[PDB]
Amino acid sequence: VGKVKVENILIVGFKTVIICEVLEGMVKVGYKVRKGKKVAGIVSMEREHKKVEFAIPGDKIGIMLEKNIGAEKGDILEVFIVLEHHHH
Ligand code: NI
Repeated sequence: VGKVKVENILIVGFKTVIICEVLEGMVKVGYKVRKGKKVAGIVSMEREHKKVEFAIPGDKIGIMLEKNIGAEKGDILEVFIVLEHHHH
């Protein structure tokens, strides 16, 4: 299971941003992040303050979620893959 480590929570005007380090696996817009019994989807991601689609172990990213899940500095959050049946 993918994992990210929370470094900080930012409040940027109308946005709540989780700054985290990718520890394991791939992390992609559309995947879910879980803390305890709270799960939310990733709506958007930034790396180096530039909008990105996915991130890999070693990346420091900012993520915005569909809803807040109580993320705090030091939390190791699990990342759930969400299948995208595009019918290619
Ligand atoms: Ni892509």
